[PDB]
Amino acid sequence: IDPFTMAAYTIVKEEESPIAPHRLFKALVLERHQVLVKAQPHVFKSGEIIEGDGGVGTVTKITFVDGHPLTYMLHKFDEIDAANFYCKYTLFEGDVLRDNIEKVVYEVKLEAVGGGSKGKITVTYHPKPGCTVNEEEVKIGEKKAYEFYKQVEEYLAANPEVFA
Ligand SMILES: COc1ccc2[nH]cc(CCNC(C)=O)c2c1
Ligand SMILES: COc1ccc2[nH]cc(CCNC(C)=O)c2c1
Ligand code: NA
Ligand code: NA
Ligand code: NA
Repeated sequence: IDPFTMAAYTIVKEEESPIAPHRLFKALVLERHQVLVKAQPHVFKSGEIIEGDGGVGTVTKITFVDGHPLTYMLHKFDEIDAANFYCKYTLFEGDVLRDNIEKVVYEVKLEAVGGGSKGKITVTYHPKPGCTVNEEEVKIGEKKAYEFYKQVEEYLAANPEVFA
């Protein structure tokens, strides 16, 4: 990428759901660390806030089960506007970043539409300088994120009290 110092690569996705936005904002953003463990206990050992109160500045730690190739991830809540279902958060540490990635930055913005939602999600990979993004790992991340979203949607539809 010379003469550049660094690069950033972005995926933009738009989605629609029958789940109301405040419920998705909790399940998929603010309490994702908890919900991953509930949804996929054979993959995730634990998910915990290790700094902060659940608003801006929070750091979470998600730990995979010992048998899984991956070990842990740290995310930081960089910006939250909960009234308007906006969050920016960053995956800044963990062996899911492999050798090549410095951080992944996520932006989520939801809106209410009838009894459901629409959302825009923006995922930006920041390779370390001199390193290249691995397309395989990006596509796995995307597929797993989508699968998890669908699991959450199904559970929330079936259990209206959750995150109500
Ligand atoms: C969404 O939940 C899952 C479930 C199973 C999984 N396996 C491996 C990953 C990590 C995927 N990479 C990133 C950057 O997310 C994963 C995530
Ligand atoms: C307890 O709270 C929650 C909250 C959000 C959730 N999403 C998913 C599940 C679990 C069940 N899912 C399956 C079998 O696919 C879940 C539980
Ligand atoms: Na959908
Ligand atoms: Na592991
Ligand atoms: Na992704």
